[PDB]
Amino acid sequence: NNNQVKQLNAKVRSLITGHYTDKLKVEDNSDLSELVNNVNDLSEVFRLTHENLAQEKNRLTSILSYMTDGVLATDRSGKITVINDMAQKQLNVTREQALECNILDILDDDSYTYNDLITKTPEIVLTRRDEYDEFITLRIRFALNRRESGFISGLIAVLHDATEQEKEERERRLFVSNVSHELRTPLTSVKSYLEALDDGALTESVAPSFIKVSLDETNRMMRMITDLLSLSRSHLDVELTNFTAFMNYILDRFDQIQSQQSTEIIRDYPDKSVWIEIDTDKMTQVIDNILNNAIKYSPDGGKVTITMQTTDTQLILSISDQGLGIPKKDLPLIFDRFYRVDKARGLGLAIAKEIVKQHKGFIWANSEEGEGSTFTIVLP
Amino acid sequence: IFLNYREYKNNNQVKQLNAKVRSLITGHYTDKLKVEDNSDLSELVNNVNDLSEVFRLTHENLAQEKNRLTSILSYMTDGVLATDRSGKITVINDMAQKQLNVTREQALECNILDILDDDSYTYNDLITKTPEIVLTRRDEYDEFITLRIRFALNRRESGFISGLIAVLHDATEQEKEERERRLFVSNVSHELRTPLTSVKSYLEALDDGALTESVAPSFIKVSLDETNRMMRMITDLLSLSRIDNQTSHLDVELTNFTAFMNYILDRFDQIQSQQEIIRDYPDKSVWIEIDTDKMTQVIDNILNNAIKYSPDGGKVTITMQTTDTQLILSISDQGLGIPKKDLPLIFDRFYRVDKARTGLGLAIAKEIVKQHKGFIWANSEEGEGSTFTIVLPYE
Repeated sequence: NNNQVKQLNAKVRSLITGHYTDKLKVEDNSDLSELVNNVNDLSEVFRLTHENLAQEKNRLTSILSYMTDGVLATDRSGKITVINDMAQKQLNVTREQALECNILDILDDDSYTYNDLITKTPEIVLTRRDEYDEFITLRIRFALNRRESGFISGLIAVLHDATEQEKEERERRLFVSNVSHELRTPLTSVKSYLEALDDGALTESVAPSFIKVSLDETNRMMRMITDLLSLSRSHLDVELTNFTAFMNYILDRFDQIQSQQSTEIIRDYPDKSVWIEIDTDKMTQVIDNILNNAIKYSPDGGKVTITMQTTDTQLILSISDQGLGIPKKDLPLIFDRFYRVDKARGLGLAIAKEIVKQHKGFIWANSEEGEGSTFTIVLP
Repeated sequence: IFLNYREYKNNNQVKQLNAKVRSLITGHYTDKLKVEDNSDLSELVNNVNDLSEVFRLTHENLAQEKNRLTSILSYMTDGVLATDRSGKITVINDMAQKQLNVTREQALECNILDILDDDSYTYNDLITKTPEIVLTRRDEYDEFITLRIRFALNRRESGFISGLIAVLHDATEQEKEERERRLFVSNVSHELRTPLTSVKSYLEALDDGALTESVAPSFIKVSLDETNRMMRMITDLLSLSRIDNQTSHLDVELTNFTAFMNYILDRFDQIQSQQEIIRDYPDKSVWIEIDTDKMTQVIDNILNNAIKYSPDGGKVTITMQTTDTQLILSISDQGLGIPKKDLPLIFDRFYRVDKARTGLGLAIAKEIVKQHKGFIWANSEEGEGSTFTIVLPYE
């Protein structure tokens, strides 16, 4: 009695410090025994309601945890308040790192919390939040935490990883840029031949070949197409050919092309007869492009010097020009794949370098303003 | 005699206690009690007096968390829904109720397999956890939706498997872009290849043993004109490419559009006539910042369109007026016109009613206009004929 109060007092002090405890036994039908019964029943009742509350809260945070896409939410201000695992991985971040931070702290792309809360925007970030060169492209869409009153609790962003789709896009973008750039010169050749030859179809002293080199060129352009597609969706072939003859074919093409008619001189600096195993087509591609920008960059007429010499390291072919070529800012990048697409406005010749490397060859360049550019190709 | 009093006070304190605690068991909070300072019933009364505040504090905090989470998971942009070992939808948020045109109520009467006879089971959906795609109405008017649903493995606080978690992403616009871009590259291919296989089939006749005897000049004509078509096409394609890579940006300079137009149209009457009716309207200073190069691209292209659309009577009317917020340029021709079904389609790349000859051109025009923050569209009756209208900011 005096004791039962000590005991029950104890039980309740336990319940206070969060420590649950078994029921006390109802001794008599006393009036406080009713109180003992009531405290028992309370400890149990609130126990259930508690385990239940935590059960559902947990179910929620569980869903958010094992969820596939990334989710984060912020106060009206915009400091991160919630950020799930997935979002953490996508953004290269821990909950720790994230909670002292603000959505605007995403690559500092200069948009405002109010722009955000007004427009509930659907936009796309790009970052290397993944250690090495590996990148990730994330599409983040926003929504409001609006309460019934209209009050905005904060922001709710979902981040889908679209880092692949981005790729497939730059691949096809790439294909278009390529096919448009690479068909140019063969197309201009076929033009020049059929064009000059639209007057001079007779002159069988030239016409039989004319038609044939133009035919071979449109056939080259088709095998070109298939290649360029498969590049984002290549293949090599080789035969032994007379290389001086090669350069004379290739160069005679350009020669003809310039004879009509707007507004540069190229001199063969080989000698006569060099035999080497290569792919006619793809080598023609390489030389074609190198000559392309060689002429492109050359001011006032043209100093374009094709000088090729042979040794025991075999073929060493050089193409020299005027104008400028430096700095070492552009120099190293001009051979990298996505250059032509991701640029800021050089030329191309990545595919050139690659057709050279597939020949187990080397291809470098030196160039200085008001001196010109020299490209060099080394074949086995 | 005040011993009786003491008994009274105590028992009444205990009764008061049973009041408070019985009212706790029912989940209702009542005011603190009066301490018998200093009885030992004071200690108990005060203990319950605190216990209440405890239950309440904990419950309010936990509640706040649970509700933060709850709001986040429903007001979030994507469809979310959870299930149990069965697959029966246990959870579904706003966005998902919308994407699926259902209600939490009628939705929870559903199991996850309940879609278009999907042909997948829970027992093989938990293993693969792999995402896939459904196209469904589930939305209002003339429109249909497409959902990318990524499945995920749900679990408890213990290792055990709770059920499934599906996120549904309304990705119809994305899907649309993707599709049309694909068709774009496909087009570039077919479109360049077929002139090639054409010119190749000709030159191949001009060598296989038919070289320059009977139809030669005509084969050189065909082949030449065709390779020039491929030339122009590849030029257009380069331009569009620059536009797609956001490299091709504008260069604007405040110009008198009325004069610009006269220059351009003189230039045009020129470059045209060798082997058509051009009618001018403006006649007054219309100062507007444009990129003369690009804008000339546009106008020249639309004029050429007008031409490719006429028998010989042309009748191209350039008519351009100015409201207080816009310059309205319009190029009208009494030609064939355009099917109302091709009408919303003609500015598409490599889209042609029937060619018959490009073939982008019109696309470039639209894109440049859009670059000026303007608009352009077609109208047609098939008689009289098609007319294109461009809208540009101010003057």
